[PDB]
Amino acid sequence: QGRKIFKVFNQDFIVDERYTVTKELGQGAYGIVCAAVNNQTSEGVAIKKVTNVFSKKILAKRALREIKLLQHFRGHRNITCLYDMDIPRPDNFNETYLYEELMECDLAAIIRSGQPLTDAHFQSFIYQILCGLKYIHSANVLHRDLKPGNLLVNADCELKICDFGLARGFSVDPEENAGYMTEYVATRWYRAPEIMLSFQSYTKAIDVWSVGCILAELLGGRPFFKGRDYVDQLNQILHILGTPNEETLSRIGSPRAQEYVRNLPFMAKKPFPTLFPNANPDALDLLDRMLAFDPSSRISVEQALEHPYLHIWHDASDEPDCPTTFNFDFEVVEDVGEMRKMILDEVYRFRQLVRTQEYVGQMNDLEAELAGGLD
Ligand SMILES: CNC(=O)[C@H](Cc1c[nH]c2ccccc12)NC(=O)c1ccc2cncc(-c3cc(OC(F)(F)F)ccc3OC)c2n1
Repeated sequence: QGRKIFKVFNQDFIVDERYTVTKELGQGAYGIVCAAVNNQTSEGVAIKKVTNVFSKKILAKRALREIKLLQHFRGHRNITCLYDMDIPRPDNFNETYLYEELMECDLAAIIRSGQPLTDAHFQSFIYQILCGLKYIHSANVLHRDLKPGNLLVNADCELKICDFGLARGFSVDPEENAGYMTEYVATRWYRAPEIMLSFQSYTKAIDVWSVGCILAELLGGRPFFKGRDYVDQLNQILHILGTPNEETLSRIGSPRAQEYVRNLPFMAKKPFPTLFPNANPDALDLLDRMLAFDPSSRISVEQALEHPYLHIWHDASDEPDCPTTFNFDFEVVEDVGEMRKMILDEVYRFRQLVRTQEYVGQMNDLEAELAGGLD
């Protein structure tokens, strides 16, 4: 066997025998998560039981998407690192276990706690997000659902992005970009306006917008655009950013939406200094650029990393790109039996994988020559 069975969330939770489940962390539409310790090494881990994987084609597609994306993005300081995967009952398996780097809080909880945060905390959080996002984007992946809840934080206030279940491909080739699959809808409060407005310009700017909403939420201590539905969300965005210009207006590819926006009364932009009069002016300038209504005017991740607000943190030599782009060919598979086969392949291949000039060099070279000279 080699495994232990725990009872959590009123169901079986079957883990590697090296681990002891310590604590229930949460449950969502896709499974349940517990914290655990490696009893030998005392290392902590989050164990995620992805549940009912083959109950719906959509659940199996999401599981396979998360499994592959998590592997692609291991080894970044600001991204939750996948350590292991396991399928304890492979005969008729309807679940997969992912073993991920454990994190004590999330940014939504920290903001909820009301604990005091300094402008330096805000800078650190935004910087870390953008570093992780630069890595993800450099692989031509859009996270697509960034929000305080998926930004995990430990006691050192170190921050890591999690949850690739809704991520989406991106391509500069319009035909390819339009074919990338989007099974689930992202979180309304944080979703970029060009999406509900059918700009058809699905771009990396959609994530930058979410980062802006997060910065705004840090500055005010509460969600910035808190729409109860999409009409309400639109009205709240426009009430802050104001009537867009004719060019932006004409990019609204949805006729009811364009009609609605065009007929609204004039609305002046509400300047962010009036809304956050105690904030650092550099924070509000970067906020203004991240919450540009029109994606074409929105700051890019790399420009944001170079913004004066983050100049203390910015070290381009310390902001790596991902070595390769991620391949989304799998998402054309529509047969669940084949998705099962592919998930087994992913898990077994990953399991074997994880179980496998400078001054000194110049002087070592010179030393070897000086010893092996004459004679
Ligand atoms: C908002 N988005 C998510 O929270 C997804 C949800 C998700 C994506 N795929 C899944 C498959 C099965 C079950 C859940 C998921 N969490 C993760 O990606 C994930 C990654 C590394 C983690 C490392 N340490 C802790 C957690 C954690 C889990 C919790 O439990 C919950 F249930 F996740 F809330 C609650 C708080 C936590 O940290 C403070 C972690 N969480």
